Amino acid sequence: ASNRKFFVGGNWKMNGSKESNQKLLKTLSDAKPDANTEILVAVPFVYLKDVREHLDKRFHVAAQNCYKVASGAFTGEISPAMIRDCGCEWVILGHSERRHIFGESDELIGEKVNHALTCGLKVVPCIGEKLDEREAGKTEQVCFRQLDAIKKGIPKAEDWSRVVIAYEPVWAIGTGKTASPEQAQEVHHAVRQWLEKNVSQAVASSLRITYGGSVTAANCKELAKKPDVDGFLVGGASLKPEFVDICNANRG
Amino acid sequence: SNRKFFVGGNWKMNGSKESNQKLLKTLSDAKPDANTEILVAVPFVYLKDVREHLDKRFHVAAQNCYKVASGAFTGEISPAMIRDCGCEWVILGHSERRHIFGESDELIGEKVNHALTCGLKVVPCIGEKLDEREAGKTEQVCFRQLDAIKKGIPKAEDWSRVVIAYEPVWAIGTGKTASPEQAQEVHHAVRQWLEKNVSQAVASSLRITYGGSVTAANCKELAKKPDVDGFLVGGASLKPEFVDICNANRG
Ligand SMILES: [Cl-]
Ligand SMILES: [Cl-]
Ligand SMILES: [Cl-]
Ligand SMILES: [Cl-]
Ligand SMILES: [Cl-]
Ligand code: NA
Ligand code: NA
Ligand code: NA
Ligand code: NA
Ligand code: NA
Ligand code: NA
Ligand code: NA
Ligand code: NA
Ligand code: NA
Ligand code: NA
Repeated sequence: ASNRKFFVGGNWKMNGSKESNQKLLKTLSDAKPDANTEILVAVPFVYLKDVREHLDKRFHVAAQNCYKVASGAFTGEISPAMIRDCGCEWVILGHSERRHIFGESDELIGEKVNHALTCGLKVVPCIGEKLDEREAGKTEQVCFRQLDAIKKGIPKAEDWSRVVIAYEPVWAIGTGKTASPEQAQEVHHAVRQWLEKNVSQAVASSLRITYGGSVTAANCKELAKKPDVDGFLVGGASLKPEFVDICNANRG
Repeated sequence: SNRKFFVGGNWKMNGSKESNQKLLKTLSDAKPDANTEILVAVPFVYLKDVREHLDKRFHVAAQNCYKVASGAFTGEISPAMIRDCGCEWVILGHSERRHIFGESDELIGEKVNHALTCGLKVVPCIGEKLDEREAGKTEQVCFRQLDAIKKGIPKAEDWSRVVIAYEPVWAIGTGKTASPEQAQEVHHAVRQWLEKNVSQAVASSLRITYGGSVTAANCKELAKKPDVDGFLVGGASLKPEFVDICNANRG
């Protein structure tokens, strides 16, 4: 086999306050979840510095987005340099909400991946297909196009060491469709085969491919057991006490 | 004029703990014109720290926000989060958000609605591009953008918490420099629009600020224009000359 460290990210999205953040982080920290699992929280920009100062170094802190240059005339945007200046080392890039609500292109995501890695951050690039794409038989076509753009952005092959991929079944998020652990495993296996052919066997065997569909305390252990599922990028559940149980998904 | 002069400095995507400390110490120590309202619009990651550092004499603004309090909008910041950082202002509809990030008139109106509902004060930005100005569409474009902002105002009293910024996008990064006369012409047209579409009371009280190229050399001549009630400054906001621009309405 290959032994990839399990990775659980909690994407708070546009949620949090000084008061609610303190309560969530105390619960997570006091619970001491599975020591063998890497744990990340992706928090709103306005709380990045305070969350990183409060939270023990065991836990990673990510920004939920960044732009593709260090500074300039981009009112409202945040750079990797500003994320590092807040003491944080991670960023989520190409999240389905950024792609499909805010219209971020594959090429823009590739340029953000390039700039973040150049500045020394670690990145969680997100991929995934919509319902119309899946129904038209374009799951691999869409995912491979998105992966091509991320690969083009990797400055040097060694930098894959700082990448965690998240697959989002957008076709299942906010449609009546539900993705099964079997459907998750099928896509993750296809992504790993893509990495083997287009990057290297060494990168394919070491890279964490995490699942960004609906993850609950009730389904997390069955997903974790799948051989090509190396963890999660959790949405709504990341704000809830069940995030601790999801962090323990790979424990036994 | 009985409209209080208003000078905003938009840092855009610029700042660090170190550079911010130097800029804010210089601004604070300079004690610029106490009769002028001064705002700094800073990157989200520094909002809380800038508001804690700066005396209440200064306003601190976010550079953007979204149109609901919470939800599944990875990367977005709400008015509730801006208030939670101790800040009371937000810039909305900046030319960069409209023309680089594709924010629609309708979205800007919804953001204005949500920010005002949550108790923030707002700086909605309007302005026409070069192709629009050359086609004689300056007023058509500005009035379309103002219609969408007005649709977002929850109740007429809420204009008390609005400062409009006119950005001559046609002049920003086309190499062209807009004259104080060209600024005054647009500001007068916007004030007449407010008189007809809102009220004479709002038209006479609302600050219409200029967001074109403002320098130490042109700021006093712009300030003296009867319908120019201050500035939304870009690059100069990071420089010592921002203090001179804050003093534009003196003498
Ligand atoms: Cl970190
Ligand atoms: Cl490669
Ligand atoms: Cl404030
Ligand atoms: Cl009104
Ligand atoms: Cl009237
Ligand atoms: Na790695
Ligand atoms: Na669903
Ligand atoms: Na493989
Ligand atoms: Na299941
Ligand atoms: Na697994
Ligand atoms: Na303060
Ligand atoms: Na009223
Ligand atoms: Na009023
Ligand atoms: Na210019
Ligand atoms: Na004036």
